[PDB]
Amino acid sequence: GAAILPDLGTEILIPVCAVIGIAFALFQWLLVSKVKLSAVDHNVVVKCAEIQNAISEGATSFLFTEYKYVGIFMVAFAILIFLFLGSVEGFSTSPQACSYDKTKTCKPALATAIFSTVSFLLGGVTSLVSGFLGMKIATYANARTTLEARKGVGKAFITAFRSGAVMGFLLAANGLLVLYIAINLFKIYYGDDWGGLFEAITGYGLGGSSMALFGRVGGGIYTKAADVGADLVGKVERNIPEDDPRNPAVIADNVGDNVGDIAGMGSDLFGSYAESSCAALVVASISSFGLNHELTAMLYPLIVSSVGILVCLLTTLFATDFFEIKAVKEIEPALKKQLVISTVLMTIGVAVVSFVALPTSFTIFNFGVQKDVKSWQLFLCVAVGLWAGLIIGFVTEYYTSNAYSPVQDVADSCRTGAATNVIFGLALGYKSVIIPIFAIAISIFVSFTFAAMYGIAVAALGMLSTIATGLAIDAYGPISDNAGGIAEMAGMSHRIRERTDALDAAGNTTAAIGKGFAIGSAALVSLAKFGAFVSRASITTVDVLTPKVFIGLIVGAMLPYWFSAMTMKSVGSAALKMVEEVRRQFNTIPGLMEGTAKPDYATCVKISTDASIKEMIPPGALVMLTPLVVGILFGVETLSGVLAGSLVSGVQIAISASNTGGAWDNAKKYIEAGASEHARSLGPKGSDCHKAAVIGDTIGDPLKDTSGPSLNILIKLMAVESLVFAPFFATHGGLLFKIF
Amino acid sequence: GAAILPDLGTEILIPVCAVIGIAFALFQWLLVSKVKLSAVDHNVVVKCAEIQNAISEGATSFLFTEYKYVGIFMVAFAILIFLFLGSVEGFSTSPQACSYDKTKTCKPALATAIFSTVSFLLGGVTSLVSGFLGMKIATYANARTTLEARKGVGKAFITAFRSGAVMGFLLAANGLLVLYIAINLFKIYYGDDWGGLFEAITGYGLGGSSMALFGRVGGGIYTKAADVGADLVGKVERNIPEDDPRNPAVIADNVGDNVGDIAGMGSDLFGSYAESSCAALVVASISSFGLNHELTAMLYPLIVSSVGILVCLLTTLFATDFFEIKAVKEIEPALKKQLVISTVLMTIGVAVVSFVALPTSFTIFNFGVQKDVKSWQLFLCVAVGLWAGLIIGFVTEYYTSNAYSPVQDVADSCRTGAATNVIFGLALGYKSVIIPIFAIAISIFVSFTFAAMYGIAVAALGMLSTIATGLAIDAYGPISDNAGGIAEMAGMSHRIRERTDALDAAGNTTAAIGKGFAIGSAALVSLAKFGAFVSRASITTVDVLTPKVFIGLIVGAMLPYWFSAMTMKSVGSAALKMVEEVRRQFNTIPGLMEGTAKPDYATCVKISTDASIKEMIPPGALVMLTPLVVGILFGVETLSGVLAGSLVSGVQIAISASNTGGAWDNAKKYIEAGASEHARSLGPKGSDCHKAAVIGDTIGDPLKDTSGPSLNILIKLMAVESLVFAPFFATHGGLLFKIF
Ligand SMILES: [K+]
Ligand SMILES: [K+]
Ligand SMILES: [Mg+2]
Ligand SMILES: [Mg+2]
Ligand SMILES: [Mg+2]
Ligand SMILES: [Mg+2]
Ligand SMILES: [Mg+2]
Ligand SMILES: [Mg+2]
Ligand SMILES: [Mg+2]
Ligand SMILES: [Mg+2]
Ligand SMILES: [Mg+2]
Ligand SMILES: [Mg+2]
Repeated sequence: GAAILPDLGTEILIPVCAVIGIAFALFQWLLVSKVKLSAVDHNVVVKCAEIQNAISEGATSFLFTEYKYVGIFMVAFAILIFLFLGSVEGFSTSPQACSYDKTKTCKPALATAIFSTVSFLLGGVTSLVSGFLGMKIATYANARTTLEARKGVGKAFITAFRSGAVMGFLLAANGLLVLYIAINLFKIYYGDDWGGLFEAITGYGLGGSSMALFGRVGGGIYTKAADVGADLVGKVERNIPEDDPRNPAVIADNVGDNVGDIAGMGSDLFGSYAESSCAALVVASISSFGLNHELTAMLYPLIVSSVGILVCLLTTLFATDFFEIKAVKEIEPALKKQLVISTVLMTIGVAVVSFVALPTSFTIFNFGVQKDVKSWQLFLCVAVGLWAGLIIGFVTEYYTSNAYSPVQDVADSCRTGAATNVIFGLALGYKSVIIPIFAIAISIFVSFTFAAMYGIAVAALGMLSTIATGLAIDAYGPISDNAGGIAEMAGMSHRIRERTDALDAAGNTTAAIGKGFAIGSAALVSLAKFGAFVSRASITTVDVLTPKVFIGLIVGAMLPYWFSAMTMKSVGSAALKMVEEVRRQFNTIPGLMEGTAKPDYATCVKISTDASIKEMIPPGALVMLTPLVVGILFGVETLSGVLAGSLVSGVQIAISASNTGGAWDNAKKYIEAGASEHARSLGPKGSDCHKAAVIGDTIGDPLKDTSGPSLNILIKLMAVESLVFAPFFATHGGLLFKIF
Repeated sequence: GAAILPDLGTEILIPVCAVIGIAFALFQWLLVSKVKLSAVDHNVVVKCAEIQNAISEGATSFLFTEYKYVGIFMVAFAILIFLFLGSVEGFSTSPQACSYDKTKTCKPALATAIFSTVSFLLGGVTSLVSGFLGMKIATYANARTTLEARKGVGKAFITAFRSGAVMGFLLAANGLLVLYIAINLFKIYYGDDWGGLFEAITGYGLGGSSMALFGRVGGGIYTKAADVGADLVGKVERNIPEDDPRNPAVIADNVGDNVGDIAGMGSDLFGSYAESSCAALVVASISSFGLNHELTAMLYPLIVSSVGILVCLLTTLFATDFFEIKAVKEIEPALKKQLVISTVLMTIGVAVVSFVALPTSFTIFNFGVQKDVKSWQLFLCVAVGLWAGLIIGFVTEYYTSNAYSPVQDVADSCRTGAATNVIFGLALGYKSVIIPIFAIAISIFVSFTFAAMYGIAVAALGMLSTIATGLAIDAYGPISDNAGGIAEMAGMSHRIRERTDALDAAGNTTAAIGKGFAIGSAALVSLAKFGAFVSRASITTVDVLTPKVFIGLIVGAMLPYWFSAMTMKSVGSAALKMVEEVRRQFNTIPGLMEGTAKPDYATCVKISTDASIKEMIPPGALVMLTPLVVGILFGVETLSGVLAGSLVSGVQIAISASNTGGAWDNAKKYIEAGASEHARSLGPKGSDCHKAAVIGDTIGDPLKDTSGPSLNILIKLMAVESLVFAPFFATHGGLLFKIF
């Protein structure tokens, strides 16, 4: 029945660990505030602050524009949720029997329609705040990482990493806390109807991933229109340094790192956290924990997260205080040791939590039957997910870091042109999918066998128990991107840019690694949500060999490709506008190409703003309308196949897009760095080889930064949407099969 | 119930229609031999036949080397079949209970292990023969297409199309006649055990696709290494023309067209035909047709194929006689009309066949249950697949022909370089999969609903009911591509090359449509085989939400990407060697660029021959070993997942690769033609736009001619293989689930 750790204990521990998380985050922002600068060498400090202000102004300006739209959609959609969910029992206010225990009476479905809408609003608002806070810290840390670079890599590393850790700890504690609050608040109303309490809390992950979808796509098109434009004309055509202040797209480019790579990624990861936690919660609510009203075991996923924070705080110190970087070859293994330490520390942490938060025996809902599960079996569920991440990390690294042969052979293929560079890169990413799929598959088999959907939901959360650390090394990247962006823009020494370029390359690998973690955990959470949807829809069997299910499967597998076609073409078209505008300024503003005259940055901000804001609508629509269109016309059996098909298919293309993109970026950085005979013999910057790498890198730009990373939101989003609307689809769905 | 057509009337009709087709082929070959030439204006006539022979020698050279390896593998594999299938019943020689009716007695399992092996070898040999024959007629008419180009486009077209029709009718009429002989020879032994007759006959399909796998990959690696290397040093670096006899890779390049695009393509479609016929047969054999021993209706697939030949013969006469081409703008429509005509006649053809060769009611095996099916519903099954092919073709043409916006917009994007070209192309291909997947899915729903697995199989055959026309227009492409390369190597007038390039661009679109049909029917056949596998393996339900099935599903979905990574990196590495070699000759043989000295052609053929033969092995291994590894270690449930996932996932990347690839080619052709204001504004040849387009085209080379077209084989092979080994798997597989 009960576990060692009493209910009230859990009620204290959880928000305590959140608060500690926010305290840590603020203490770090404080230490970062020690690096001083203003716009009132002395000049080089002033030039940094004026550039940093351009970016900060530019990124706050876009997010307000984007969130204004997204926020309107969020309201429209909350109405739908209410209407559709309320329409099931014809908006009755009368209680009915608990579908999980006919002897008992539950709160009316109308209530759950209402609280669903509230938890959705919470989830979406929290997702937006995650993006916004992430940008605010990144637009603050960027130039301070520039100034500290004067003292060498190791000092710049610290302000970039301390800052990344600001975002990670803020995001993780805030999401943990909101969920915690929402639960207790709702419980005031639901009392003993824990089934309906947690059914309403599922809106939270729906809100999270909904807003994230637009955040990622909008911020993604914005930033990559800029990037591909600046780089092509600036580097391939006009033969000037990357991020040169003469280049009119340079401000949009660096703003982009903050509205895409940081704000978009911030929200994306919030959704991953929200859904996984919520998937664990719903399965539990109709399992022995929820049925016996055992709060501690019921909140087991929240306790794992609480301990994850503490664990991640301790891990952070190893990079923050117990180790100084002195050479550039030490930067990555620092970042990589962050992963290894937290994984190892969390394993202990999780065994402890498994030991004191669970009863040694209990039951997990398994498609209508209470399965007998043991607490050590549950430990292995979260542990197999946790370690699957680390594996994915190691392998992604091997495939995206220019310290290894795969990428160096990609760089080396530039010797015969761009075409070979592109062929090697594509082949690289395809190859990269293999071990992660295997890690995902193993992870699924173990956790599925032990505790059905709950095991899988808990595996996903295992993969994100170290989410604070994971976020820091991820947010470290774009900060190091801006930092060398400001260095070049402020005409600082070549020795500064050399350091930032080592940081930036390190952030390239961790960018792909975090992408791997998002794909992996999104496959786990999707599979949990899918299987939960099936029960909720009163489906008896998802049988691949029925006509309804199979058409669902093959069409669902096509969706990720449809989505990719849209996002790619969007960037490809906006980048074409950027290139024309950049050329126009170079060819018609006298004095520009010789640094005597100033470029018009605002036009490039205006081109990327107009395209991202407009073009984030159709792919947002495909993802959000699909569950609804399919659920209503074809019904829940066809929807089942669609959920399965987009998972097994989306995952393949997300992984290879992100890795191919990463491999091209770092292949380029390798040539740029000339830190070996081989690398030098490919250089120098401007050579035919370097220009092949730049082409490859720019094709990879929208792959790894718009399509690739958003595809994991597609997969995990369609599953919560389906699970949430399942009562409506079960009852009013499959019209086409009814009219005929 | 029996049909209006008597069994004897069917035993006659089939080989008669075969022989007609074989006659019509022999006729067309002779008519083409009217064009006279030999290696003994007229100065140019002897330079052509000098080149043709260099091509024919080297093509025949490679196929022998390739087939040596393939035949060995074939003999080895035929043993595994005997051994595995033999060990089901412990190698007993006594009869046993029928697998589809315990109340009845069948022929011994060991007898079927033998006939399975005999049919496999039949299929393997008929497959290699299909590739080799196609190579002959191709390497025979290529120079004859060059020479006839001196008298307008419309008269070079004819010899090309006739010669294509030679290969079409030979391959269709022969694969049918070998199957018909095998069925009748086998019937002698099996007597009333029709169930075991057609169970053994399925090895035919396994034979074809097995040997087509290696032909495509090996013949596709060979050809593209050459293609990419030649084009890059030639057109991008040294600014010399495409197919310039100074370029030492032009021979391997033009040999490659016959060795890959012709030989590898003929085996591919044979395997498609064979599997579709067989799948129709194995289901029918345990349905009322085979149970009641009704030979005519039993042989319904072979009857449709027969009428198909006649229809195609009629249809072929339209483009080869009573309709002539004047404008180069008439070529594509002439080919496109071939499809429309044959589809329309064939719809009348199948109506007739359905009317006189079926009973009006019968039963179709439907997972252990005889399902009531009406003749007119079977009519719709083959019809839907027939029309879905036509739909697939038209959509393919829209995204691949430079007569429409998608490809024209892709050419446009060259104005901003190779990077935007590639981004636009990738996005086009992705975009291009939507409608074809909808077509396939609609076929699957309609056919599955009417007649279960039988319908699906009969739909696949419906999509290949006009295989001779389809093969005719498809084989026409590589004949034309060769024809222009001989013109350029003979040094003939540029009046000529603009005619051949018209042919060649038409052939380019055609090749993509061929690719669509192949994938479309592969998807359908794979589903039928998959469904037949499930019954044979005694699986009650393929339930998605079970661990064994899901890991099967996600890992299976990863497979076509693994395969891709191999085939891509292979071409990429061989192309890198090619470029270095061409560079070496140009930089070390004096007078070579000047046209005084002669290049070492034999070295380029040697780089290709080495790469392909060595590198076809692993992708082959992956496809053949997967059913065995999963079937043996994991069991039929998991192998069910792998079959579902690889179909569903593989089809997407198959379609998008072939289309992206075809699009980049035709965009480059658009610019090299200069037949419009827009076109001319991107030229001339040599420009930065033309060069960016060539970058795109050579990246697309391996996507559309190595990976893409082969991926469709991966799907239909793994399915039929699994079906053949089903009894062995069901009995002796699933080991890791038995040890633990
Ligand atoms: K990065
Ligand atoms: K062709
Ligand atoms: Mg860039
Ligand atoms: Mg950037
Ligand atoms: Mg950057
Ligand atoms: Mg970067
Ligand atoms: Mg970039
Ligand atoms: Mg070529
Ligand atoms: Mg060719
Ligand atoms: Mg050619
Ligand atoms: Mg061609
Ligand atoms: Mg080519």
